[PDB]
Order: sequence, then C-alpha cells, then structure tokens
Amino acid sequence: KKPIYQQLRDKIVEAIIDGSYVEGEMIPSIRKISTEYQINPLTVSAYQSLLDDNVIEKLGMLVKAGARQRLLTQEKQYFLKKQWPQIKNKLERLGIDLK
Amino acid sequence: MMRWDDKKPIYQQLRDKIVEAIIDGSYVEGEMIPSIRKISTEYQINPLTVSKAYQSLLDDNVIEKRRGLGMLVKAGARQRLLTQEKQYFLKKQWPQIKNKLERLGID
Repeated sequence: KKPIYQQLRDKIVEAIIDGSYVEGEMIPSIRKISTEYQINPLTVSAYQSLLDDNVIEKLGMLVKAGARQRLLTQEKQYFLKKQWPQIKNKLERLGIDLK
Repeated sequence: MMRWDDKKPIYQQLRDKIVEAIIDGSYVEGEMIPSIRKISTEYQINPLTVSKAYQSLLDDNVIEKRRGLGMLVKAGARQRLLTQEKQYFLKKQWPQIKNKLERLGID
C-alpha cells in the first residue's frame, strides 16, 4: 500500500533516524535491497529521491553528514502541521493537563 | 453502508457506532436499542458479527437484555463509556506518541 516507493523511502528514512544506518557509512546497495525481501531492482530507484534530497551521496553510497537532523526537523514540521492537531483537540474532547 | 475494512475488525467498528450514538444522546439510559436482527437485515451485516458486537457491550455493562423489551441501555453507561475512551487513550495510545515527541524535540 502507498505508491511502493515511499515504503523504501520511509524505511530508509526511519533507518537513519533509528541509527541503523549511520552517517558517512555505506548503505546497502540496489541488489541486496531488491533481494532484501523483494523489490523490482528499479523501484529501488527510491535511492533517486534521497540523492535529490541530499540524504545520501555517491564505491557504494553513504548517508550524508547532517542527514539525520535534516530529516528530523522535516518530521517535526509535518507532524506539527498535519498530525499534532486532531490529537489536541481530542485531548480536550476527553481528558487533559498531562499529569 | 458503513464504509470499512479500515484498520479495525468489523464488529469493533459497529460497536463504536453504537457507543457514539449513546454518547451523543441518541440513546439514553433505559431506552431500547435496535435488535440484532434489525441491524443485520437493515445494514446487511453478518448476524454472527452483530451478535459479537452486542455481546461485547453486554460484557461491558453498556446494555442489558430484558424480558420482552429487547436490548436496553444500562444506567450510568454514557459516563462509563467516556471514562473508558479516556482510559484506553491514556494507556494504549498516549505513550508511543510519547515517545514520538521524544524522538523529535518538543514541549
């Protein structure tokens, strides 16, 4: 579910944020990832967006330095915008004042 | 009908619709809720599932089966449900969102 491809993208993103993938270190390559469970070896080209977005760089490819922080703030923005509300605000609907 | 195959079991979605009606006041304490049979035929739901949803509400003391009257809303139910919602959110939800604003700095 989801256009594939955020599944690899997000999985990688969460991998950096969890420190499973470390800054300035080789990631897995396309073969190993397509083999990982299964993926079309292209459609593993989520490695595209991460190149574009400066998460990873070009042997092998590595997580860029400053990558995790860029991703984190990028997560705060989203969460605060599209996520934090509807919970807020449904804290008030029920019970509140963290205790 | 009631559009689903979202993340939850169908009987849980139905159970939540009856709970909402009780909380909104559409059904009050002592009042008779629709029969399992009425819900099944009307909304075209599996009777076994409907019965499962009602039994869940029985075990929770939300409703009671009565002699000739059918299924009625038990007393104190609306508040018991509100507290339940609050509690379920607190233990089974609030943390792991916690626990989120942790992973990224926050108030």
